[PDB]
Order: sequence, then structure tokens, then C-alpha cells
Amino acid sequence: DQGAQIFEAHCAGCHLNGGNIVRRGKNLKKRAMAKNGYTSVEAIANQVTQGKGNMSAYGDKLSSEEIQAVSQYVLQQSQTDW
Ligand code: HEC
Ligand SMILES: [Cl-]
Ligand SMILES: [Cl-]
Ligand SMILES: [Cl-]
Ligand SMILES: [Cl-]
Ligand code: NA
Ligand code: NA
Ligand code: NA
Repeated sequence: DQGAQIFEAHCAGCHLNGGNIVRRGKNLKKRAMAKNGYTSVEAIANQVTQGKGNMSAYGDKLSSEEIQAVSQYVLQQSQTDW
């Protein structure tokens, strides 16, 4: 539940319903996530913490516990397709 709330507050601006309005080829749905190896909590949490390209780093914005919770939410949603 907390993971979904964090996602709504911090991630849905760019990734609503698992999309990516900024970088077409890097969404949160099964195909792109599997291709890029975002298939574990740790893989996702590392990317969220440090940022990448035009995506900001969240390591100074969200706590480690919040990053874990949102990463689990994204993993579950991706694996089951949003
Ligand atoms: C727009 C300002 C964004 C917000 C808010 C968040 N993300 Fe993002 N994300 C964004 C871009 C431009 C990209 C591509 C970065 C690149 O590699 O060039 C991404 C990518 C991801 C990914 C990887 C998806 C994939 O490879 O298919 C993940 C797992 C991801 N973003 C997660 C995520 C979370 C959990 C966010 C809130 C804390 C979040 N993003 C915010 C743009 C934006
Ligand atoms: Cl981009
Ligand atoms: Cl990537
Ligand atoms: Cl990373
Ligand atoms: Cl940043
Ligand atoms: Na909410
Ligand atoms: Na674009
Ligand atoms: Na801070």
C-alpha cells in the first residue's frame, strides 16, 4: 500500500499506468523491464536511488525504506503488466 502511495506522489508524473511519457523505450511494463533487467527489487531500487539520464536521483529525496517499498510495487506491477 505504501509503495503505491509513494509511486502516486513521486513517479506517476512520468510513469502513470506504467508508461514513460519522456523516454518512449524505457517504461515500467513487462517487455522493457525484462529487456533491461529490472526484474528484482534491488535492480529497481539501485536505479531509483541514483537516477539515470533525464530521470532524477531519489536517494536524497526518499528514504531507503520508501525506495524499497516503491521498488517492490513497481516490480509486482511490471511482472503482472499494470
Ligand atoms: C520524469 C521526470 C520521471 C519521473 C518522475 C520518474 N522517472 Fe523513472 N524514468 C524516467 C526516464 C526519462 C527514464 C529513462 C532513463 C534512461 O535510462 O535514460 C526512466 C526510467 C525508469 C526505470 C527503468 C525502465 C526501463 O528500463 O524500462 C525505472 C525502473 C523507473 N524509471 C522507475 C521510477 C520510479 C520508481 C520513480 C519514482 C520514484 C520514477 N521512475 C520517477 C523519467 C522519470
Ligand atoms: Cl530521456
Ligand atoms: Cl537502463
Ligand atoms: Cl543502477
Ligand atoms: Cl538528479
Ligand atoms: Na495517494
Ligand atoms: Na520522448
Ligand atoms: Na534531502
